[PDB]
Amino acid sequence: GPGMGASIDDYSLVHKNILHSEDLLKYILETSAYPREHEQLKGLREVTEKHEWSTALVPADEGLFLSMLLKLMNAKRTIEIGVYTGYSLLTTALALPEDGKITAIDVNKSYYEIGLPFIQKAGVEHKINFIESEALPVLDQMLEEMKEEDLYDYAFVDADKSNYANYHERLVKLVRIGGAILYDNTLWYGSVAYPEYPGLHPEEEVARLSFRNLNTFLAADPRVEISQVSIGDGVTICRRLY
Amino acid sequence: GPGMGASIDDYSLVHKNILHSEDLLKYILETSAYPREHEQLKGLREVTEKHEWSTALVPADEGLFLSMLLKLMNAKRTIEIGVYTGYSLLTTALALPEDGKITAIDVNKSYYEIGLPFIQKAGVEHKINFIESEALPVLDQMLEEMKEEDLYDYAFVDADKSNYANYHERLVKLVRIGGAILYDNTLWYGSVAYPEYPGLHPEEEVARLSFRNLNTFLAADPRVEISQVSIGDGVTICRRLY
Ligand SMILES: Nc1ncnc2c1ncn2[C@@H]1O[C@H](CSCC[C@H](N)C(=O)O)[C@@H](O)[C@H]1O
Ligand SMILES: Nc1ncnc2c1ncn2[C@@H]1O[C@H](CSCC[C@H](N)C(=O)O)[C@@H](O)[C@H]1O
Ligand SMILES: [Mg+2]
Ligand SMILES: [Mg+2]
Repeated sequence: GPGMGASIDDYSLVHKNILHSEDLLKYILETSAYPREHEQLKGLREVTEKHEWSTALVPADEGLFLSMLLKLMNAKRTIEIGVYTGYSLLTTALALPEDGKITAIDVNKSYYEIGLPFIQKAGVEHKINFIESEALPVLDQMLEEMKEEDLYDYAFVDADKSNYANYHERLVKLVRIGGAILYDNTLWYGSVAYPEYPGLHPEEEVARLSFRNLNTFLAADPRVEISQVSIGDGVTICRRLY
Repeated sequence: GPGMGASIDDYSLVHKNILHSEDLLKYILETSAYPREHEQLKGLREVTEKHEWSTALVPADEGLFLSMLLKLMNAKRTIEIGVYTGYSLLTTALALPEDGKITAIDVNKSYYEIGLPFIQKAGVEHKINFIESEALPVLDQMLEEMKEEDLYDYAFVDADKSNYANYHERLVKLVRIGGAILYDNTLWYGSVAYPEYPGLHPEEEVARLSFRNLNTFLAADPRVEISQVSIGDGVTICRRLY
């Protein structure tokens, strides 16, 4: 994957869309996303499109959806898990107020440095505390020091696909009651729709099975309300009830 | 359409899906929507599926998305434009707090009375002020009588598909700053993706062109931020800026 393991040349699902045609996706992006995309998000996206792991990039229509959610819920303190070149992170930082704060976590700071010049030109780096680490230890350590008054409003989870369930057990305690936890890529290119799905790299199959298990679990987890949204590669929004 | 004019026999787009496969939509509904769908929403949906205008029903995964937005933005006073049998209306009434208030508007009260037993059994009918009328005169009268402190938090727009642009001009004044206006069906069965589209009957084609114009207009409208979401048949979330 992006952070470790096999390279992109052996993956299979890279170019698969969940929408019914390339034309429909292109219509959405050209009509409703690109005209509303910040100049620095455009720049970060265009440089990322040339990178070997560009398939991992959060797309422009999903980005505006994340921004909309952040603004509607008046988020101020957030956590961003799985940064890559920083498209979703820059989206969050642009949406938050001037005194908003983001804890951003990625195992690979070199990816972050691809997009960091655009984050800086947007004038929002001051909102970001970037931590280079596997996410799980950071979440474990936040749990030990987290005060109820410091709980996050919003968490975007987009790191090791096979580890979402472990992230969830920490995050339901790190976001406030009424706060949002978003799991990215929960339809896994549409491959979750079937018990079996041939032609996958072993890492893709691990992630596919993980999402099928996670989707079933979140739908029955009494601690949250959920909405799985067929935007991008699928995004499951969770809202903490207690 | 459901409110006036052509019968469903004319309509050419009813069996289209914006997602790549029926199996993926079925997966979303069975895994993430139906287990979280209120029993009275299920009953209302199942009786509506047998109705002649079933194609116009808001789907269950979109419903949970509306509920999620309502709760995340802490909405308390809303307006529902285009009720039909009441699926999105019952969704809203269940999502709002006990003292939440909905102004619901539809030209056909007989559709509303199909869903009314389920709304009553859900115990949330007290939140709903139903007005049998075309929407525009009601909205215009609201603008005459509205005060700054009675602005709506949220509007769901799902009525005459050829007239959304006229609704928008009232609703950008009726919803509070920071409030949400949602336009339903903005991808119109995917048919907006092409300038010309074959074999539609006049009403479907008028609506298709209305949505192409609307999508372009909303993307350029400085009064709002937008996010067009590929859920259901397309939902465009607008957030009032000034
Ligand atoms: N165990 C782990 N802990 C933290 N980050 C991890 C991780 N395993 C993989 N990652 C990181 O997760 C990222 C997934 S791609 C994230 C995409 C990004 N959200 C966007 O907006 O485009 C990669 O950068 C990868 O380095
Ligand atoms: N001019 C108008 N003013 C108010 N309602 C109208 C209208 N023209 C059509 N309608 C109504 O708009 C509805 C569209 S279908 C609405 C679906 C509904 N929101 C759901 O949750 O499933 C129909 O009930 C129709 O009667
Ligand atoms: Mg992702
Ligand atoms: Mg509709």
